[PDB]
Amino acid sequence: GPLGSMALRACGLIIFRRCLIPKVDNNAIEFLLLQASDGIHHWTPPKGHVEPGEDDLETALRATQEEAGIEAGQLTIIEGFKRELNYVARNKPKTVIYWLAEVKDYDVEIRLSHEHQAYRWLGLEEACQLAQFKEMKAALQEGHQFLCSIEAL
Repeated sequence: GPLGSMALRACGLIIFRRCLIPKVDNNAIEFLLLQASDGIHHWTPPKGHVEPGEDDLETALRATQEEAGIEAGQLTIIEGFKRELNYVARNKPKTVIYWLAEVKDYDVEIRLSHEHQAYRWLGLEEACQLAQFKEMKAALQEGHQFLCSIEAL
């Protein structure tokens, strides 16, 4: 309503944190997903619709900082891989853009503003079950692919 009429194209950040090295199977790289408690309880990265004045990535940075509480200052937009993630969930297409980001703060505080009340740092597999969306599972998997060329080596 206040952010415009209905959502059209939303944007979010594929947030992930890489540790010193892989342990048992948690892999050094993990994804940060949020479970909305004010809805039907779904897992998804910090992504929000784009207002009629903000930008696509700026919107992802806005949700990243708002939906999870992480500002871009502590995140590095690796980019490399990103596309308009599009899903209909219950039945609402809405375009979504996903960028790669890394928290240089291993102890970053995921502050969830009035919207999400759950957040976790998990590996691709655990991030895949929570996402439940083919694009998210692939975006998370495709996102990991580029990281292979990052400091993931």
